[PDB]
Amino acid sequence: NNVNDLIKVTKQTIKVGDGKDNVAAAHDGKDIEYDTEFTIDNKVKKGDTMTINYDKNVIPSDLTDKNDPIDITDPSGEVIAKGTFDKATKQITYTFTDYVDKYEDIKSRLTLYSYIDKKTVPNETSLNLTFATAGKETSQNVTVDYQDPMVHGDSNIQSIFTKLDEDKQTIEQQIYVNPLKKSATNTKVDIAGSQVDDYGNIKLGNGSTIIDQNTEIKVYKVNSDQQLPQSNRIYDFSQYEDVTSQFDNKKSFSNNVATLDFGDINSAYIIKVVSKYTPTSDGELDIAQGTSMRTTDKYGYYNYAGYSNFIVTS
Repeated sequence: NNVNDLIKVTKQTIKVGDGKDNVAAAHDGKDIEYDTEFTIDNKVKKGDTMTINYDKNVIPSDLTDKNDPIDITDPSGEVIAKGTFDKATKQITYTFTDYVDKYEDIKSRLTLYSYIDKKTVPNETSLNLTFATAGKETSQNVTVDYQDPMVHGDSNIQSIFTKLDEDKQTIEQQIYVNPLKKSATNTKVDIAGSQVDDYGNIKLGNGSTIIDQNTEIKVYKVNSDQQLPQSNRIYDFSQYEDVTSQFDNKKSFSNNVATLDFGDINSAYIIKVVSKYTPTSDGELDIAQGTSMRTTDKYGYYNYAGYSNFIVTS
């Protein structure tokens, strides 16, 4: 059964990484990388188990709970152990394969990726993270830096992905419109099923989603005296005013773009979007969706601010 006592940890580290460096599931924003190197006593045998613990304030993916843990593999890719993840205990239990009966003096390394829990850590702060391999812990202080909005003139916006449902092939995006609570004249918000640059220009060929009349779009108004979580992720929409039906006659669609006519505003809004995506021909994700806010300055010229999210698996 459990052979944690026969696992010696050579080195284990925790850091903040960039999501684009998680090759198996690359994404915008940051993540936590746990890199562990350990030796397996020769006494360990097939079907024996070891554990790895995540920090209580991280989640292996904050987009879905359906993935299995990655295997422990050698440099050639032979499988040393297969894992199962228990959400309750935030622990992986790894079961050694026959690899540990056929090889001796085994060393192994693993990198596990995770996300700060945005419900537990809704705003920027520093905190201590603690992980463990085979019951041996290490700790690391990290600073959590969430993104800034993109700001041009009165145009100011930010977005993140929040929920992937691979059964229905949908992605959820949460967009903050005017989080700075500016007075924004003739505001238009686009949602495009492609990457968008910082000025709202569509950049086709960098991932996609489908944005059309069947995309679910909900819109919430934020009061002057409400501050939005810096994490960009809302867990409880009941605290905001659902104004979705006010947009029934304010939406238009053209060539995989939705436009919402906000008009003259002086408040922040939250848009929650659920859109369909299309897996690639070889069974991977190549998801990208962007948003932009257009406002009119006092001289009648337009300012645009864009934001874009992505998930690309391999």
